Amino acid sequence: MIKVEIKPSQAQFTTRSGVSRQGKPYSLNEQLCYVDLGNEYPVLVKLTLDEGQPAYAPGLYTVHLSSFKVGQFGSLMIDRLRLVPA
Amino acid sequence: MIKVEIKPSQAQFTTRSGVSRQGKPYSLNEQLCYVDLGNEYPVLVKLTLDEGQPAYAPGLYTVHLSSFKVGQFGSLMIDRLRLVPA
Repeated sequence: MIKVEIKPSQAQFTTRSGVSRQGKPYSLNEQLCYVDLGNEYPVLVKLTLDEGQPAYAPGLYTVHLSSFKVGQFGSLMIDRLRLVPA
Repeated sequence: MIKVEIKPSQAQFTTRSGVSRQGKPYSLNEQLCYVDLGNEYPVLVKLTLDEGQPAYAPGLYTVHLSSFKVGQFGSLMIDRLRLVPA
């Protein structure tokens, strides 16, 4: 299990916006977190939230299986990092 | 934890080869496996092995932390799926 932490300073999201190729509006909500990759300190990672989801509250989390998909070359990839409480 | 299984029929690797942009030879060893992504059946996934590593033997495995890296846009990505015995 991957340990992910939302620090107190990371409790909000920001929103970026634009227009798709054929005219549709979009909005993306982004939140920061720390992921422990086994180095001397955790590293900073950007999360893009799913539609209608609030920012994750401060605390400890692990990664949900729905984060993964098989990519177009047949290898496993991360689609979007989706979290669940630890 | 991600459940990965090497079936008896997947106990070997194949090798692809070529030459890099500035003349260096390379060889890549590839092995297949099944990864349970929570659908009705596990899905087929291609693994690229690291230099000097044998094919994983048949059995159950989970994913090592070294599989992950922060990508050039700041989000988490899979570098290469690296496995450890379950």
